[PDB]
Amino acid sequence: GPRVLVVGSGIAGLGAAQKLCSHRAAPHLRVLEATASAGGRIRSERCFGGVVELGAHWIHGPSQDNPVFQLAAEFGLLGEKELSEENQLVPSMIWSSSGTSVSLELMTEMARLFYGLIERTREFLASVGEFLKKEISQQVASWTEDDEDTRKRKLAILNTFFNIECCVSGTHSMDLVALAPFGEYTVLPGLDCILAGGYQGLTDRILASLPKDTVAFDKPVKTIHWNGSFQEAAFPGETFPVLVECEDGARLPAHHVIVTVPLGFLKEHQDTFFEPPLPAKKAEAIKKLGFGTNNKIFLEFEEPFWEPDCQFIQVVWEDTSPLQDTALSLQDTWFKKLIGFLVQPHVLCGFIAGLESEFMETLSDEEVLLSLTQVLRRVTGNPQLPAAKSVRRSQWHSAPYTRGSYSYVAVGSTGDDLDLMAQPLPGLQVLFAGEATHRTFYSTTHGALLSGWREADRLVSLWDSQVEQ
Ligand SMILES: Cc1cc2nc3c(=O)[nH]c(=O)nc-3n(C[C@H](O)[C@H](O)[C@H](O)COP(=O)(O)OP(=O)(O)OC[C@H]3O[C@@H](n4cnc5c(N)ncnc54)[C@H](O)[C@@H]3O)c2cc1C
Repeated sequence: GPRVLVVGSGIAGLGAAQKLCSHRAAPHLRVLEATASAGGRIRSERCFGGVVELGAHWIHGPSQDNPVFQLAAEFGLLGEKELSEENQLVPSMIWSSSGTSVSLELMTEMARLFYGLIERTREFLASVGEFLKKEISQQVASWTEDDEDTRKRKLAILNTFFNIECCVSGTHSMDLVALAPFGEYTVLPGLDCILAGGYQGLTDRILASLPKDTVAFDKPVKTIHWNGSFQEAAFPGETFPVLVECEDGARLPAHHVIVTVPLGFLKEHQDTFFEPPLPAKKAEAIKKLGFGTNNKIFLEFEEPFWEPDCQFIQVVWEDTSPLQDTALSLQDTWFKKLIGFLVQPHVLCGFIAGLESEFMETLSDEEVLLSLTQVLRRVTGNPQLPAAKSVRRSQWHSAPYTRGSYSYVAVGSTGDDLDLMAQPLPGLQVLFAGEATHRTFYSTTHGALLSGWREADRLVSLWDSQVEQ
């Protein structure tokens, strides 16, 4: 059969390999993975006696049209609530940096203002951030009754919603997120849920369905040589259009290479990763699209200091405002970008996106644990709060084979750029899959899976056309 090489063993590469290998007239296929394990940005680990997810956490929109929801149900990875029709159809403590609780009514008021504005942006099919700020500023000019203290509290609360949105988009700033394309991203119905035993159970299940020795780990690709006529070392010295050159020196001829490497990797290395250089159209989509950093900081405590019914500890930074912030501006300290902490169902998980998140990665584990212990002592107004016992944090920007968390349609790029990312090279010598190749489900596990299946289907159609001719 034809020789296929899949670069990367995340859910896109695994989905492509599974669909191709399950074909009754299967090709000779190898998956080349840079790291020691499969799953890529789905990365579940044994930590603090439990399971922590360093990458993907939720099935976003766990309903009928979500293929990740469908697989997780087929595989027995979901609990009873997650499987329910009620769930498919669809608890915080808010702390100010002054060590006082924030009014629930005020929080609701600002959430309605902020998310109503988000809903408006999703209908314009410059930046999301600029639109929100212009509308918020207009509303501020109508806050006649409020004393300067109330207006200050309202802007501070709004700043945390902007930081939460930075986590959602995987951007440093909403001012970097293109306005017109924003609404193309599709939200499927359902109350987002976890896979209790680990999201990695999903990719381990797909991986195990592949023929033995399909995936080679610790086998990073250095350069894909395409548009050539390359002899294989053995008889009958057949010519192949592609030669995959591995970092370890391996010379692998192939008829088709499915590239599923992250956009951050392509941004750093597209100039050396492809020989000849990618066509300009594709090179420019790689450059123009966004690829931001979002990290998780897990903190273990000997005893919980939060209420047992508490699921998220939201932080509001006093005297902060989104109206002062610009696309490339930084917060006063890296930790002011942190939105708060999800209580693991005694573990907390802090979320932080952007340049402050990349800066966090440069700090030692010790600095992060100590700094966040002081932040927690500050925001809960408790100087005797015991320090966290342990820390485990993701470092997505630093990861040489990822270089960030996920794609977004940045100012300067459109949904057409996600289509350019998916466009194959001539003769289907090189195909592209991955979350940054899906126009409406980019930045998700389901987008990545669907893109893998799309490339498997494109190849099967070519092979079927060779038989007919
Ligand atoms: C912090 C974080 C939170 C997220 N939260 C969610 C969430 O809750 N829900 C959700 O649906 N999505 C979420 N996502 C997004 C989701 O994880 C991804 O969109 C999806 O997993 C990407 O799959 P992929 O196959 O496209 O890429 P990857 O999973 O990154 O797979 C690409 C593979 O390519 C390999 N590789 C790279 N370079 C080379 C090379 N030169 N040679 C060989 N192999 C190479 C990598 O090691 C990797 O295994 C999150 C991601 C992160 C990081």
